[PDB]
Amino acid sequence: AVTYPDSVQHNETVQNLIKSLDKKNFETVLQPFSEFHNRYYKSDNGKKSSEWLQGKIQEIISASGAKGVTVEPFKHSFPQSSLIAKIPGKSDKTIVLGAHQDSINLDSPSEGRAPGADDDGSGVVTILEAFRVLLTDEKVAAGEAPNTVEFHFYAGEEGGLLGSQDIFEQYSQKSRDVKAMLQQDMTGYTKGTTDAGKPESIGIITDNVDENLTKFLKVIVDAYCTIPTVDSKCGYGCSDHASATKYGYPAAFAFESAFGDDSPYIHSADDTIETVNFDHVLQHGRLTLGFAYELAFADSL
Ligand SMILES: *[C@@H]1O[C@H](CO)[C@@H](O[C@@H]2O[C@H](CO)[C@@H](O)[C@H](O)[C@H]2NC(C)=O)[C@H](O)[C@H]1NC(C)=O
Ligand SMILES: [Cl-]
Ligand SMILES: [Zn+2]
Ligand SMILES: [Zn+2]
Repeated sequence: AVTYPDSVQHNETVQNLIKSLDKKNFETVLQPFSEFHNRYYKSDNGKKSSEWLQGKIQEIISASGAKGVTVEPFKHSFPQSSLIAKIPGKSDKTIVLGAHQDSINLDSPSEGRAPGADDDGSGVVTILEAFRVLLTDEKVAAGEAPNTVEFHFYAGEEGGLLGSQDIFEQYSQKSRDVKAMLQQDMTGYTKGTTDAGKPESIGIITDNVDENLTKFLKVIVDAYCTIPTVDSKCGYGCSDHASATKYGYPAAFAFESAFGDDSPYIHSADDTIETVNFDHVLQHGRLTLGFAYELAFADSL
């Protein structure tokens, strides 16, 4: 059982970090990331895209001056490796931000074009940019936050959550102490919402998640985003948060829209960067920042 703050504790600090978010950084990474023919987890394509992503993560670390922050691959039985970046804090209580890094063309997995721009390139560059801004905080970069923060870039999600399955099963076996896990998977498609006359929102998924953490996630969005929430269910274990839930860890999941208004282009050649609304992924950047910072600095977790 894990419990959370009732209201945000660091509004001033987080609002100031939010000003350092740079909308252009999403596109600058997402454009070449989605130019891999696909990022299929069984393919040398997915191996190369994971290596490319690791270099982009490393560039941010080396640029940050954060001496103790690392990124390391996590090997699987398939060629594409997951990536775990760690910001060590004073305790081993760990906050995880997740996204998956593979893409797939369901009709032609090995050879088909799969730009995976919304699914899940949008979530990758969302948490990548929040990671960079988090490292501009001197306390975080010094290793001085109460809690440890990890950023997970899961391989093989399109095979059935295969990378996050390997990671959380190992974490569980080694008694890793994950106090919160936020998954972000598809953060850029708003056309489904606005086409129907609805206002742009953050979708909160309420199945296969922890009730207390999900309530905390709504607190984060109400404080640090400028668009409202909408609750939705997917009806199955639709992303890597379900791997955390499977091993008892508290997980939550923020989404681009109500589930029925999400991108109809996923898992095909049509999931392109032209479908992504970078003002919306900026809202997901704000919530990733606030979620990570508020929980990194919660002693009673
Ligand atoms: C977090 O801080 C922001 C300021 O950065 C607060 O927003 C301000 O609210 C007061 C109320 O009148 C005014 O100074 C401005 O209207 C707001 N400023 C901006 C830039 O929006 C915000 O209310 C705080 N939120 C929480 C939850 O504490
Ligand atoms: Cl999906
Ligand atoms: Zn996905
Ligand atoms: Zn998918």
